[PDB]
Amino acid sequence: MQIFVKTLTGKTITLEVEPSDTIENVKAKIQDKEGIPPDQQRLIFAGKQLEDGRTLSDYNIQKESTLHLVLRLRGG
Amino acid sequence: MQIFVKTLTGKTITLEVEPSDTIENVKAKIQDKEGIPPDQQRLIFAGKQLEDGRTLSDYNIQKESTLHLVLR
Repeated sequence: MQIFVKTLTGKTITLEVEPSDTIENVKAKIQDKEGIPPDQQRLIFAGKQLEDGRTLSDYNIQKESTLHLVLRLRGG
Repeated sequence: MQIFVKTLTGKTITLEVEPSDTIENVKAKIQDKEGIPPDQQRLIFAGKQLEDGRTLSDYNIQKESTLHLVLR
């Protein structure tokens, strides 16, 4: 089922995610298509900035979900 | 006001910086001085890596402050 992870300036990562899916697994599915490693991926979804080892169900991530992706040191 | 932007790799970049300096403005002065372009640089203060458009005044990076520059 699809999620729309939106990387800052508009780079929208369309991902096919599982009914079993997990957040470091979703980070691996981004580390494919976008090439971004897991520290450099800071996800944000519904009240929460996201971690690494959680499920999609934990955060309430479902079909056609907009997540946001923040890229590490966004400057500095 | 004088700060010491070190690298971990030996070097000390001694800079006269402003209270108005944002980090990319300091990175531009490091580009001038040592030839390094902006988002190749990452500034550490103590053990925290910095955000961009925040000032040296915001971070409390005053005179004699040792920063650590890494590249990534």
